Amino acid sequence: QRFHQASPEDQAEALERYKTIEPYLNGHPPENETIPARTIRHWKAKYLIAIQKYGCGYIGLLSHRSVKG
DNA sequence: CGTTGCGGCAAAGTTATGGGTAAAGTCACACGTAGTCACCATAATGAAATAAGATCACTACTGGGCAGTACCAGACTCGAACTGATG
Repeated sequence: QRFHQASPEDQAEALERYKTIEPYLNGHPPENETIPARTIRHWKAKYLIAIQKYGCGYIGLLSHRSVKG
């Protein structure tokens, strides 16, 4: 249902978060990372939280901007 | 002890949504929208006609009475005559 709540822009943002975190999930972190460490750590923590209590961790990277306003 | 990664906290950053205000657009005023067959049931006469009714004319059948005739007496009336009392 969270996936059904996502937008193509939210999908692209989740894709960007996944591409940012993916080097940190393989033991080969990049030496040139513009995104600060706190956001990377939060994304990784939510990845693990989703893969623990949901079943798949990508679903923990969904923004769902539509509720805001 | 120092370093490194991780996580909480609270501004800060980004979208979104319902308000206000000047300013670029937008569009009608230019004589004009109402207007016209098609439609089939009901009243409604006026004519067409009725189906029975009304009367004429003829044919046949069957009740049935009127002007006139006729007899057998009974009964009242009266010519004609008889006969007795009388002044």
